[PDB]
Amino acid sequence: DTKTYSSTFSGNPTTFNYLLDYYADNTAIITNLVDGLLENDNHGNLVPSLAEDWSVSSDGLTYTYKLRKDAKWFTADGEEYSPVKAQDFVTGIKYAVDNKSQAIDLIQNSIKGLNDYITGADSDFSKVGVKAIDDQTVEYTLARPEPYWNSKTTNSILFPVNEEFLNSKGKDFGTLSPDSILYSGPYLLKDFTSKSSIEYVKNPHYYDHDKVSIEHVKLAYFDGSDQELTIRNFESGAYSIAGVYPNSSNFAKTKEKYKDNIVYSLQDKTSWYFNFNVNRKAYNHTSKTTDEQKKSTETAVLNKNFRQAVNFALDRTAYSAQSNGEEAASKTLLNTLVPPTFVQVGDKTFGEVVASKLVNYGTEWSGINLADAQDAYFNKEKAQAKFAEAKKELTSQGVTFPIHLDVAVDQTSKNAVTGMNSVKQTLESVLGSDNIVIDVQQLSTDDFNNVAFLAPTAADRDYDFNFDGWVGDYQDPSTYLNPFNAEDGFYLKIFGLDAKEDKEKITSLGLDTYTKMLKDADRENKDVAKRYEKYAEAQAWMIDNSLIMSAMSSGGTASVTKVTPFTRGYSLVGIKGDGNNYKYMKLQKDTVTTKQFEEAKSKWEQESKKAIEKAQKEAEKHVK
Ligand SMILES: [Mg+2]
Repeated sequence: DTKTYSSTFSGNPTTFNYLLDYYADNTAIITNLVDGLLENDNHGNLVPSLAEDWSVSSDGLTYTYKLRKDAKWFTADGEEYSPVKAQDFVTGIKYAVDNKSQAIDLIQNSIKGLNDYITGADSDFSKVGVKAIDDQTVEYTLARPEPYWNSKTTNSILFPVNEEFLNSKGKDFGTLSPDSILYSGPYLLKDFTSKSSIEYVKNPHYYDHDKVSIEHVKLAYFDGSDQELTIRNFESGAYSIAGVYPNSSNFAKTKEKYKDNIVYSLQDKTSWYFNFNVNRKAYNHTSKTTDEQKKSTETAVLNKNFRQAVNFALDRTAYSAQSNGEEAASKTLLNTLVPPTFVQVGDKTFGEVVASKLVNYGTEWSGINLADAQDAYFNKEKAQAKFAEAKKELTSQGVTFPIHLDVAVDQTSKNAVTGMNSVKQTLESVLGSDNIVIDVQQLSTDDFNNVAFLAPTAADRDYDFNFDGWVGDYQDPSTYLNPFNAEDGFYLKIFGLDAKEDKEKITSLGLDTYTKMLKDADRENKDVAKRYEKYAEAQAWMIDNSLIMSAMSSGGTASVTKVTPFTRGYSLVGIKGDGNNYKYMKLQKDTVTTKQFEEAKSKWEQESKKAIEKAQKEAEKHVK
């Protein structure tokens, strides 16, 4: 049945409130249920969704969108509720800001007048830069140019909501009940039963129903156990797709029976990295026992040669092999914060341009290759030479060796313990345990969140280094680089740093240089090739200074599938461009072969690079 997608869901959905929530387990559902202004085609271009047309002013400050006449709201049973109107986009922003949406930073500094609204005693919302010119016309006025603004509209904080429905539901809006939202997307939510089932049905009156091929989507809850049985459901025809997991027991027969069908998904939008804490104050989780050890570690992590030595000794493949497969460990490798083909810079990839700038920082970077799916960094001799320089500098400063580094893990993630033990093993093998000792702090999930992700302030980060990630949310290198800026970077805290109190240490680390590189790049909003080259300078600075050490992406997982490759909508950012968007997806009767996938990927790489060209000039025609 090529009209029924049957699979599983393994996360715990918590809310359908697409305006206030941006958690992946929730957006994977509501992207099928609610449309925004734009969506993505299968090549990554922004294309019409609820908006059939759009324009931008010459100064880049005013975006206007024309809603299509048959954009409609439906209740979950499929009955028409009301046409979508431009005021619904005003309602959405006011509601998202008044209730402090998880995604508010996407718009707070972007829409004109919004930051003042969130701080006036009675700041009137009619001063905010979102307006319904008439029923079919929504107009956004921005506080500064944002060449990436349209890509933001694929995030659900920018989706519309009908005010009368919103007001009538009140506290019952956007729960886990299908009737707690209205539907404007390709599907209706026919069922949601917590920890058992999600079912979508194609909306036959959706404006783009003729483009929707999958009529039924059935997802069964997968609780993480008994991995050996979803392949059996693939063979029987009960499932359209089946993951192939190293943590399983039937692997042998699976890999070999499906050796010519196992395909790997594209690397997705989460950039994982290791980072240092260079301003540690919290020592509730340490194997160090003396003030002198803590002083030695604090001085070491401030030494750039020391951080680079760790960087060159961190074997990313061995870490990836523990969580994923050792065969497929290389599929997820990532060497930059900004994925190396995230944008093109003229004839070159972003990663090629970053490499050209990075070589200027030192002979240790000569020949560096930052491409995906290989480890750019690991190099024993480079690590040992860097450490020897660091040890001379640090000994001269009064430090005692070996340097002990604490890293915390959630002990309930088996991939996390085995992964960090691999990092300990490799670092100590390469640099020597008379030089460095990695002390893994196994913690409960609650304690692990308290030392890092949920640490109340920068001063509460309780580790010397950590493994962490960033999800990009708009189509510009700054989405990955801005969080680490020294004026107001949201993620300065992961380094233990606060912009005001640690201004001196921030300057001494060179982060003012990084921050000025980002400002200079953001200034370029007419020539994107020049804009992106300037962001490459900042990415190269970050790599050289090794406060962040890029490691891997998400995605890149093995499966057998009946999904015809490269037909679904696709994007690097937003929620309309991942494997959870069934609208453009097509199913086939026969299992995809590795050979078919290779030919489809080459065809897609040709057509995508070309269509992105035709799409840009296309956007030059929308400048009004
Ligand atoms: Mg039900």
